[PDB]
Amino acid sequence: HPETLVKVKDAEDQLGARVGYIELDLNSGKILESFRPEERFPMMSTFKVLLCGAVLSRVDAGQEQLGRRIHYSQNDLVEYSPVTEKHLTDGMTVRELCSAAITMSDNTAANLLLTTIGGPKELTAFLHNMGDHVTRLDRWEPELNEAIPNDERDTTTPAAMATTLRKLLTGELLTLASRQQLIDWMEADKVAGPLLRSALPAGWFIADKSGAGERGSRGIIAALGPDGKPSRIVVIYTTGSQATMDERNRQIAEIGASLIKHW
Ligand SMILES: O=C(Cc1cccs1)N[C@H](B(O)O)c1cccc(C(=O)O)c1
Ligand SMILES: O=C(Cc1cccs1)N[C@H](B(O)O)c1cccc(C(=O)O)c1
Repeated sequence: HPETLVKVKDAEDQLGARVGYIELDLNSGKILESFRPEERFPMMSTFKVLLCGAVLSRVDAGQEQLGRRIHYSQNDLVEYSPVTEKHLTDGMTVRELCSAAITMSDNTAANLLLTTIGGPKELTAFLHNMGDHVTRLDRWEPELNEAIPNDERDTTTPAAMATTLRKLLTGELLTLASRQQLIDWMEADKVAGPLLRSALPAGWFIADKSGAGERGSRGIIAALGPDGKPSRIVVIYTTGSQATMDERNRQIAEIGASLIKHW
């Protein structure tokens, strides 16, 4: 909607940095609204949803099992691993790892899952093999959040990410069961409260994944809609701002308020 675009442009100015935005109809896949849709931005933690989509693809192919248990040591732990740091003795199953990666943005969970598929290069291969020739993961957590200007490593574009997210959640690439599990993990996201969720009215559905990185990078991908079901996909990214986390969160929440108001 025009008013949401106004807010996206406001945000870009107030933050003094680029903001990327796109809104897709979930059923048709058509672009409803956009700003800098083809420009690159660091994915940050939003890649974790793509990673679990690759894992679910392997589950569908019989090459992986959600109940398989993965053991690891203190040597595998990296920063921001609130869930995995509590399970060094018992380990965690693949589904528990996807749940921790998506709902808590657990970094070690993401690295362990990347190991199951062969690393960043194999996640990029998975993306290329499903039609996304733009998105690329090059590094592991936490280095993938470096966000060096003009560096294309670990980046996506709002349009490629929204298109890929839609493919993972709808269609046939993944089985009905896997599509439902992926969106259920996103619905249970626990760490994106200050973003789109802050402006969400009671009764609305939201399945999301946020991201934060160096050099003011911040973003979120989501499937949301009124009456408890999603009907649109929204992707928002920004990088380069000197603004505080609170201000970057507020700008994204205000884009959300506009999206909701003019739905
Ligand atoms: O671990 C990091 C690195 C940094 C997070 C904040 C400044 S640098 N980022 C991940 B993810 O974007 O790669 C992360 C960790 C915890 C919460 C979030 C979030 O989405 O808020 C994101
Ligand atoms: O070196 C950087 C790179 C960054 C880009 C976005 C957040 S930090 N920023 C410094 B700083 O936060 O110490 C900075 C501070 C004030 C103004 C500028 C500028 O580029 O004008 C740059």
